[PDB]
Amino acid sequence: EAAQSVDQLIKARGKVYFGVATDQNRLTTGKNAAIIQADFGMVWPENSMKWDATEPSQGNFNFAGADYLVNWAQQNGKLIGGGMLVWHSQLPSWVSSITDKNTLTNVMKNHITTLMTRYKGKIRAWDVVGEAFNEDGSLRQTVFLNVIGEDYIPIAFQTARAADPNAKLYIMDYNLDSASYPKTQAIVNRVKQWRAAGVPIDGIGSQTHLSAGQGAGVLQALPLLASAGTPEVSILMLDVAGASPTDYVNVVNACLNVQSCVGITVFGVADPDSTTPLLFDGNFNPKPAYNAIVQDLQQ
Repeated sequence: EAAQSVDQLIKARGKVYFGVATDQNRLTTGKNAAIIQADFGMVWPENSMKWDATEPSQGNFNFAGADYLVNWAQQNGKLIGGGMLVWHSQLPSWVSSITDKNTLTNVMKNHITTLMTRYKGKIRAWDVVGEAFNEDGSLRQTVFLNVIGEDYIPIAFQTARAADPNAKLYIMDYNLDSASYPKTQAIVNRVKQWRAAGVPIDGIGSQTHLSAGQGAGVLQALPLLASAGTPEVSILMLDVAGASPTDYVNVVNACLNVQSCVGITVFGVADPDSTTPLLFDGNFNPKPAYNAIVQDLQQ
C-alpha cells in the first residue's frame, strides 16, 4: 500500500505530507475513507471549520463536523489542518452586518480563539486569513478590511498565535500559480512587510486551482512565493481541469524543488465530488495522474 501511497512516497522524499480535503459526508460514503487511510497523511475540513458552519449566530458555536474530523484523524494517525478562520466568503450575515471597528475586532478575535483553543495542540496548521488579495495585488475590500482596516491581518495572526502557538499560521490565496500574475508578487511583498513588522505569518498556502497546462507555471510561482521568507509554503487545494499527468507532476515537482514547501493537499478524492479534475474517478479508481505522481515520487 505504501508503495502506491502518495503520502508515504512524498515523506520518503523529505516532505511532511500529501494531504486531502474531506469531511464526515465523504468519510462515510463511497471509498473515501479507505483511500484517505491509504494514500493521504493529512486531512483538512472541506467545510466543517468555516465560519458559517462553526458560528452561524454569534457565540452559538457548532463543532459537530469539526469534532468528527479531528477524532477521525487522531484515530487514523493523520495530521490535521484547520480553517478558514477569517474569510469574506461563507461568512454569516451577522458578521457582515457589523459596522463598528471594536465590535468586529472582538468578534473576529473570539471566533479565532474559540476554534483554535478547542483543538489546541492537535492542529498542524491553520488557514488564518484567506483570499485577502484582489487580482491586481491590492487588498480585497471585505467587511474585515472596511471595518477594522488593514490592521485586521496583523490582528488575526497575532490572535491566532496566542490561541495555539503550536500551529503553523497560514495566509492563503488562489491565482498564485504564475510568477507573472500580479497577485503572486503582491502577496510576496506584503507578507515580507508584515513579517518584518513582527506578524506571525508562518506560511503561504497556494490554492492551485489549475486549468490545463498551468502546472508548468507553478514551477516558477512556488519558488517566488518561497522568496517571501515564510517558514513554510504549501499547495493547499489542488485540482486540475483535465487532470493531465503533466500538470499534476509539475505541481509535485514544484514542491519538491522548494525547500520550504512542506507538502501538497488535493481538494477532494473523486471527480463527482470536486472538469474531471481530481486524482480518482467516479468509481474511486486511481486516474493516470495519480499513477504519474506515484512514479515521479518513487526512487
